[PDB]
Amino acid sequence: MEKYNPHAIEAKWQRFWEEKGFMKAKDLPGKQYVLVMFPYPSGDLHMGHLKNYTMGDVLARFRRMQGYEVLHPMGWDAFGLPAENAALKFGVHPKDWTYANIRQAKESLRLMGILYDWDREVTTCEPEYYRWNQWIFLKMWEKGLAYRAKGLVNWCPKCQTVLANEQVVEGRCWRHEDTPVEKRELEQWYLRITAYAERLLKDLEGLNWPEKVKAMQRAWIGRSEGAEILFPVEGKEVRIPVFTTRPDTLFGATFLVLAPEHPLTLELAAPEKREEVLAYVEAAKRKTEIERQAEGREKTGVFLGAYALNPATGERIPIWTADYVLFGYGTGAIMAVPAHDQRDYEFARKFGLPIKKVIERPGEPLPEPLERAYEEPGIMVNSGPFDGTESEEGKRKVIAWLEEKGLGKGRVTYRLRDWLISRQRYWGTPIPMVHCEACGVVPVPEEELPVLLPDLKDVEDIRPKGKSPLEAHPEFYETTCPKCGGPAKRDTDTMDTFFDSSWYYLRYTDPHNDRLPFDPEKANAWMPVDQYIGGVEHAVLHLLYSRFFTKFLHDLGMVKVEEPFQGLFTQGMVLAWTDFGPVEVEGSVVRLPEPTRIRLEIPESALSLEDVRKMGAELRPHEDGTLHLWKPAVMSKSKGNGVMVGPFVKEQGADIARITILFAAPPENEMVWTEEGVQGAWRFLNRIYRRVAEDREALLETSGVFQAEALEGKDRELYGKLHETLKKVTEDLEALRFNTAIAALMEFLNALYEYRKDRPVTPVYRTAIRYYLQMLFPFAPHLAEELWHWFWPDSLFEAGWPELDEKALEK
Ligand SMILES: CC(C)C[C@H](N)C(=O)NS(=O)(=O)OC[C@H]1O[C@@H](n2cnc3c(N)ncnc32)[C@H](O)[C@@H]1O
Ligand SMILES: [Zn+2]
Ligand SMILES: [Zn+2]
Repeated sequence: MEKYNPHAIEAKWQRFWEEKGFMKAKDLPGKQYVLVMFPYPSGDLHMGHLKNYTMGDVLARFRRMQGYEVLHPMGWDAFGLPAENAALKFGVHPKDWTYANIRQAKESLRLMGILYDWDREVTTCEPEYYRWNQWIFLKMWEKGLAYRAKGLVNWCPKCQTVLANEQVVEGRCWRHEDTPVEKRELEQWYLRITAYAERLLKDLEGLNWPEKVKAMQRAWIGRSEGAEILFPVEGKEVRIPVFTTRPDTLFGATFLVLAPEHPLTLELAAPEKREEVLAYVEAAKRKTEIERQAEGREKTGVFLGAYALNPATGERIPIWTADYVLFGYGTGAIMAVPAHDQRDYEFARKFGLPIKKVIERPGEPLPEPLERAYEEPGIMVNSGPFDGTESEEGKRKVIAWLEEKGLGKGRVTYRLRDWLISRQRYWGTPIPMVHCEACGVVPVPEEELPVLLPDLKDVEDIRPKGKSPLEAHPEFYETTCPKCGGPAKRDTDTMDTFFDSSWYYLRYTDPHNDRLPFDPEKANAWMPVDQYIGGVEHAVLHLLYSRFFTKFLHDLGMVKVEEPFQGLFTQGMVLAWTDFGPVEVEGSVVRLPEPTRIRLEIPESALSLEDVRKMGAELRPHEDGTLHLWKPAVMSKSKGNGVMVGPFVKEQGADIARITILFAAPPENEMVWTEEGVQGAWRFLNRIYRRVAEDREALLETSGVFQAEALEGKDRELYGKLHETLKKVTEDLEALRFNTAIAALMEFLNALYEYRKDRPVTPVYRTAIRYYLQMLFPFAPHLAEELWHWFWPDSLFEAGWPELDEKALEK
């Protein structure tokens, strides 16, 4: 008897499904929008990417079989840093590189049996797409959400461009994890995402997202209870307003500090102090923003010779000016609480200012004298009627008290900063603005879009050296101001890649509209995404920016929903056993030579055998005569441990790869691609094929019609197991518990073998085989479709999803 052979059959069914267009989505839909994060065409796809994309295909096939109108699209996040950095590493032009990668990616996806509605394909680096990035940018400008500002920004020396706050990971560039980000002062473009901070925070509650992702966004937004407190100046009419997120420490404010540029610094300066103060103010203006915001420099300042009254204690406190207080932040003035702010502590210690504790540390009380500030929450003390109140709650109590007495007002702030979107790079969407010498910054008219990216052919030309490559192309920027008509200069910076990906899911609903980013009617019929699948690494990047874009577009009246992804599933990373290098073992201690330690990226030069076991590593004898340390590591190019689709599928097969991935572990967890896994997929698929082939002849001469109630013995038992399996598989699929759905099919397959030990091929058995192939389709579509055609005329896409028999479940 012949055995399962994936070789010719897979290509056959792949073409069949495409020609039939089973996965084509209607312009207007029950519907299911199954979306996976489109890739950066920066390289070849490996099984890691395929875990993400196979998961989407499984769900899309299942939903399509159930009769839902399914939208399952694919596209290319082809603009920005990912694509350009990769292309430039190999001295290749970004456009050539991108399209070659897209070609390869499409093949990798097709070879795995993944089906998309390719008629909705989008390529962000194309004018047909980015002209709408510009359209959206213009709307944000008009709505007060896009502005230009000068200030300190993050800068990656390797990328040679500024980066948004979300693109800085552990102080490192999101693309160059080995390069620390630097600070610079430049005038850039920002998207006022903070205007939506409260809604972004509040709307997380109804989302069917992993709690871990919600927590990351909440912490990134960082809402804080603060207050603006008023301090009366002795002998003067003015009451100095100060901003603080620690209103709970008010009774501990022993002095005030005004920014050198604050108007009151010179105005309140005593006559005999004016000279010294004026000298300090001028010296402060000579410093740069960076120098002023320095965090480890010496403490300097001058006593103005004026006093203020602490509104809570009614006590007199000195007023100083010091360059560590920034004029552009808050009110440009602060109340200093040395006992609970380390910077204030050091300033107070240096200039002999009072230090008063008002927040006591739970457990062991703070010592006297205080050697450093206590900045964590505690219990209020020496705070009048507030004594005994827990810090955080105390903030609210003090704010209410201040407002009631007219001594200040509550002020909520967010750690979240506005989104820096301009980049000094060539490969990206040109910002649709013009700079006129007379009018200032003027927007390009909507009807003039798109502002085409100049077609530069010299790669050395495109390479970023510090300024935007466009700054060297007058044929591009020299233009006329749309307002006055005189000579003007087009903006030379481009939009970051995340602008493109913040709404691509909406473009899929109307990929060819050349009058609007999309028609509200079409978008509203498909939105929101019912199930989004993608990596957690996007928690405060794409998964935050998108929510912002959608809320904005909703406010524009183009989108009914306010949340783009109703369901989100973050898939665990696929890992691969990776060789890190030789080691030497002596007793229970493993010595790691520098090269090996460096590749492992750990500070230990020595590990116990237990440490090796615990980190999931093992020592394997190597032909070089030494022991090497191997450990599963995230599958990626940089690691050189990628398992590419083309080669694997050629030597093994798509269903083998799909089962290996899907059965390895719960999808939310990480998994290690292994030979044992591959062999296990082979064993399972061979076992399915063998069961059907063994009974093929009898099955062909058997009818599938029978009366459930009339079944008895093993026949009745099989019918029950069949429906129990259908229930388990259906529910598991709906919850994306793909590994247990497969385990259920493996279990039922065992029941089929057991059944045949006692019973011949029967109508109920034929029906069990029919349902089995249907339930198998989402997972191993090629084999299921192949076996299905041995007995039936239509495709598995046309037979639908098996109907569950509730009664069969009883007892
Ligand atoms: C939605 C946009 C911002 C996504 C962006 N283009 C992007 O993240 N692209 S990507 O780097 O090509 O990744 C695409 C998805 O594949 C997932 N992925 C990569 N490597 C993986 C491994 N080793 N295991 C599992 N999943 C992997 C990545 O998380 C993205 O979801
Ligand atoms: Zn970088
Ligand atoms: Zn003008």
